[PDB]
Amino acid sequence: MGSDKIHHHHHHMFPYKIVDDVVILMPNKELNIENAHLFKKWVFDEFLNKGYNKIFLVLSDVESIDSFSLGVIVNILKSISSSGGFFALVSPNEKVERVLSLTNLDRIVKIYDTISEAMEEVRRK
Repeated sequence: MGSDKIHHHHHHMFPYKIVDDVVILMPNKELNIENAHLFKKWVFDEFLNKGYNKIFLVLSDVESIDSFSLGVIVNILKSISSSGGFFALVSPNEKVERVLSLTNLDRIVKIYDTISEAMEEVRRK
C-alpha cells in the first residue's frame, strides 16, 4: 500500500504468455526505467491479484538488464513469496549469471534451464 494509483489506458503490447496455471514473462529489449516501476504494477493486476502464484522469467531473448529493473525482478519475487507463490527464471544466459551472483539474484530467486524443469518443480521447491 502506498503512492497514488494514476495510470491512464495506454498499454502497448506486453511480451509474455500463460501456461496451465503459470505465467511466462519473456522480456526482449524494453526493460528501461519507464517499464520498471510500471512493470510490477502491470504484473500485480495482470497476474498476481488475478490469482497467479507462479511466474517465470526467461532470459533467452535479453543479454542483460539495468540496475533499476534488476531490483524490481527481486521485488516481484518478494511480493509473490509473501502472497503464497513462487517465481523462478529460465535460460539464465552466462552474461546475466555473472551479475545474478554479484547482486544476489539467483541467491534469492530460483533458476532452471527450461520452463518444464521449473513448471513441475517450483511446485516442490
